[PDB]
Amino acid sequence: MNTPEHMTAVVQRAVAALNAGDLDGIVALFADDATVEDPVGSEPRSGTAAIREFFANSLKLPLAVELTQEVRAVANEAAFAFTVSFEYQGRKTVVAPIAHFRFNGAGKVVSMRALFGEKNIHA
Amino acid sequence: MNTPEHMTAVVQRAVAALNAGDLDGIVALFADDATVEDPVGSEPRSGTAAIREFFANSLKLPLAVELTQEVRAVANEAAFAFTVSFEYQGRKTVVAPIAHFRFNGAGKVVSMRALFGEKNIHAG
Repeated sequence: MNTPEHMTAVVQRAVAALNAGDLDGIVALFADDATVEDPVGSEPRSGTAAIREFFANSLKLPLAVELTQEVRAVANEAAFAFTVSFEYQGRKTVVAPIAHFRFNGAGKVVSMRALFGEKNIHA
Repeated sequence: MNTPEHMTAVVQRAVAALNAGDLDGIVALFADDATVEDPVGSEPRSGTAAIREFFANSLKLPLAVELTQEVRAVANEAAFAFTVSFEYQGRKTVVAPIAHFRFNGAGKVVSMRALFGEKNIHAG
């Protein structure tokens, strides 16, 4: 059992870490056997390694990340809505997914699922 | 794989049917071998009859259901922020989950996992 407070605390640390470009910080919320599937329909990315590299390439550009609503948490899972904003060769993109976490006994995240399609990327 | 236009429409039908009390409305969107976890934590309800049972239980009082944001649709999946509101014995309640659908190739919803906690409910 995880406390909704704790699960919710992790989300922010994650959000803050994507904002801070803090790769060590984001990855250390993830179980050794954890997996990132982001966006959905990608083969899931299994293990600390692939997870680290996946967030490393997420950060090549500076990111602006914010929760657009209150985090939902019940049982061992977190869901939240958010925006990722960045600029590349003078063009701005705001991606707006819903992510989903599942936590294990030890407090860490064991799965991540970020759902978003073309209607969810904007300028 | 399914279309995000069809998936995004189906979330609008669902939500529309929960506002009009349309019980046949909401059920028809689901596969026969589908499951409803609402809230995440409880025992799944399985199959058209269990699914029906559940949604008639939800419509015991008039509901005000609305999408609070753009729907996310991809793969054969869709996620949607919403709020459910009702009044009982003077006591207004707002419930603000994040829902999730998974689909089959037939266009029908197989999984539904509504995910909300106590912090996502206000009553006064």
